[PDB]
Amino acid sequence: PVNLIFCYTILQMKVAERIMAQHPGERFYVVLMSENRNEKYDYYFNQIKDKAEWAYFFHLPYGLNKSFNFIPTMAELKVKAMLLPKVKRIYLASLEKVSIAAFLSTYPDAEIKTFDDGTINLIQSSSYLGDEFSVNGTIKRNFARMMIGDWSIAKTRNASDEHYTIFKGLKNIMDDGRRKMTYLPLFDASELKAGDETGGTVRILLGSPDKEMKEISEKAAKNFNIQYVAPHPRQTYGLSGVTTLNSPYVIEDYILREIKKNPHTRYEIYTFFSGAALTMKDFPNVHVYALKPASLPEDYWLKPVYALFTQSGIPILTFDDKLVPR
Amino acid sequence: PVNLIFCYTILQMKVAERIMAQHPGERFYVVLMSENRNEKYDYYFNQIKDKAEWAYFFHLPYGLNKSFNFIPTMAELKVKAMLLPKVKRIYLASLEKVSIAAFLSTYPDAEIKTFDDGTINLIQSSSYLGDEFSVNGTIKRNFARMMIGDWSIAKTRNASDEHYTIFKGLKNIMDDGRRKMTYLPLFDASELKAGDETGGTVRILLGSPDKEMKEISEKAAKNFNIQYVAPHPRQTYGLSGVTTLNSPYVIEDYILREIKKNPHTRYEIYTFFSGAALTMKDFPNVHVYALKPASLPEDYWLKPVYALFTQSGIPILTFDDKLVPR
Ligand SMILES: Nc1ccn([C@@H]2O[C@H](COP(=O)(O)O)[C@@H](O)[C@H]2O)c(=O)n1
Ligand SMILES: Nc1ccn([C@@H]2O[C@H](COP(=O)(O)O)[C@@H](O)[C@H]2O)c(=O)n1
Repeated sequence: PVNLIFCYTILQMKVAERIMAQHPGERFYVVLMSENRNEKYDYYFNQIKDKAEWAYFFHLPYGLNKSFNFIPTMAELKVKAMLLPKVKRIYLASLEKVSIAAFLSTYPDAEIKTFDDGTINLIQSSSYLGDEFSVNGTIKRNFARMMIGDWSIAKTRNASDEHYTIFKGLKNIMDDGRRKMTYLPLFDASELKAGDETGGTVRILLGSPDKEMKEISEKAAKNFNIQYVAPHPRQTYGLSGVTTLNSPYVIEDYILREIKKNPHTRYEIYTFFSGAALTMKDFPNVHVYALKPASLPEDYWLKPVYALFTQSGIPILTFDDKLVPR
Repeated sequence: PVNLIFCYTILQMKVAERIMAQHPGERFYVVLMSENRNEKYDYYFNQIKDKAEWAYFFHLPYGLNKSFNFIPTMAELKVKAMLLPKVKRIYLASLEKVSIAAFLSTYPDAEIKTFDDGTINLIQSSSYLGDEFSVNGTIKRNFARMMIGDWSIAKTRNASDEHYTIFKGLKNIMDDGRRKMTYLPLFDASELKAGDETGGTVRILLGSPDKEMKEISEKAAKNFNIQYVAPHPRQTYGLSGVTTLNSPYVIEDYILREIKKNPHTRYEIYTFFSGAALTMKDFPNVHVYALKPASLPEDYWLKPVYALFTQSGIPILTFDDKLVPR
């Protein structure tokens, strides 16, 4: 049970020290946010870093703060004023209307437009009222409560007149009658000259970013005879007995480049319900399968996941991972 | 006249590229905010950085984001939940209630307390209605408008029950009847054993953080025979013909240490209206003078500055800088 202290000046750090010294029995995490760093800032930061359970120094880009902690001279006012970019329009993910609300408010005349955060935009508002999310005190209830509040603020504050979605024919939580919905297809699969699948079959597993899925992933590769794994961008551990594809690309861009080079190859993509199944479903010579390991509870994935996959015509394969050695 | 784009994922960067490519005649500044960095993130960031007029990659500390751009598994939900510190209380500068509003809202049950941002807290609410600030279209009007809105949100949203001020006997803008006001004296000048000023006189100029004040500062040093300059923590240029004090301390802490070592020395502090005049006024053997250079317009400092200095018994010296060579 901790106390937070946020500072953006040296004198504020000195106030933080006095507050901490008067509460010697309490835990403190202290964050300094500053556009300046030098031995004076460091000296006082290190003093706090010595007294606090945890301390972090965010070293910000110059000019982010349009107000003033001190009383400005006309010259300081004039410099700040004419430093400030003129902003006609802001584009951001729909939930960044929540997390960067405060910054949006400083450009009330800017036109605002949003785009999908990710597959979180595919859960419609009613689903958060589902029984799955209505046991009190559960992690699932708190998640839904958080999401209901965030979508409400994203939809009703700082009016934005347009929303870009990358998902064709799937209802968006941002489709609420307050804005224009625009389909923006990310991936051009038109110029590939794909032909009949008369070459080999290449099987790729989509890596999970979660280390706990490691054993189930290795078993999937063995079970379905998958030679390759495309690691998740946030994935940080390795799979054994599978060849890892090392590439700067995300899987969709990697696969487009492969289809063009290999227009007769059958590509099969195996995934524990990755959003990539939804962006790739209509790529030529690409065949996507979701894997549902039997050793996981049925509710390991939220119910809207299963509905979205079957609505998208993606097969869901029950995989008896416990029948696979190691 | 620019467009801003805020992204926190790779697919969002790919949406940003499509938006930019459809607006080839427009200017774009693009900000990526991410807890992850690797060759996939870098690859797509560099693509944007090549197409945008300006791009910045804020590499955030892990765990700052409590929501999800993708639909979470029960395991992802559980990990996030039990990563999250339990927060009983948050302390921040009064105007950080504005700039970190969004983060405060994620701890609605936390007790909130504030402290002064700096001398900006000494301008009372009525002064922002002064004639000085009511010419339309002026930089001074826009400043006051911004400040009226920010103080209103700091006072009336995210209720905070206490405010710490470091200034004794000066009315705080946060003294609005909604909170307890607490005087928190930063500086202990009790154990110094200062005696009669029977030694020499040491004169120190407070450096200005603004490069344009350089010539006026050098002239002050010559005019008043000031041997030393204590540079402002944000000060980044040098003064010629004056000895610069190089120290990790801010001036108040430096001066306390000097009085204790030199209990018979007279210290005189000369300043272009630094907030340090207000924190130091009652230090023993410390004599503060504000300098008002004749070559600057009378309204170079805002009127509340002059009133606060004279209310604090700090002499204001008219300095005819144009009468000083070089
Ligand atoms: N193994 C994986 C999984 C996801 N991804 C990328 O991450 C994007 C988001 O996937 P998720 O919603 O599963 O996190 C996918 O559309 C794809 O571009 C990838 O490149 N490789
Ligand atoms: N030349 C200066 C000016 C200010 N300062 C520090 O900066 C604090 C804030 O000063 P201003 O409000 O002028 O920016 C002062 O109280 C003092 O601690 C300093 O150490 N040396």
